[PDB]
Amino acid sequence: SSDIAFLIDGSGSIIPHDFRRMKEFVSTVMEQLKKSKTLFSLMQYSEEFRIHFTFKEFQNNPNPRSLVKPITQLLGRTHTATGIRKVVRELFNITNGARKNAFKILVVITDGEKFGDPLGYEDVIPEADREGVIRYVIGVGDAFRSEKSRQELNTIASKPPRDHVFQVNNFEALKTIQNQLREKIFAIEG
Repeated sequence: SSDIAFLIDGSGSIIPHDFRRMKEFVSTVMEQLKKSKTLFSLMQYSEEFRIHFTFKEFQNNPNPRSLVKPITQLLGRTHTATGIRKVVRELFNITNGARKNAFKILVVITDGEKFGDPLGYEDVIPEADREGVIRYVIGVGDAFRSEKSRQELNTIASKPPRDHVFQVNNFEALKTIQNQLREKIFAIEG
């Protein structure tokens, strides 16, 4: 059994066109990953945080496209480290339908460097690792073309980064790593 949380950047750095494409990617990946005993959860982050659905909300309505299609973009800045904290503490929580024995998997989609966040990765990654949350990160756009900028993606992802970090040029190219992400997650869960 698998509890797979998505944490998606809803900052004003993402244009409406690209937000639709992110929503389509999450819809399709969740569809392709559906297995008996798989639950999904989705949080959107900027400088605010929105649980679109818990694992418990998913269990009672196990239809990803239905849950993702209606969401509105938050806009604002990019508090990625708080996003991860709230996923670990609020989405991977038995009160919200998370399961004791389950594979804990987090997919982070980010369009920008952390900015405005009262927390560093040092404040949140250690807790994530104690709770067994396996983290994949997708950095979209020019913000992660530098080798300096790509270190943030290595800080977020589970070790080794080689197996856990994806870089896509823009939201159009998001669909081009769909199958890779799925295969990495199937490699863990069967």
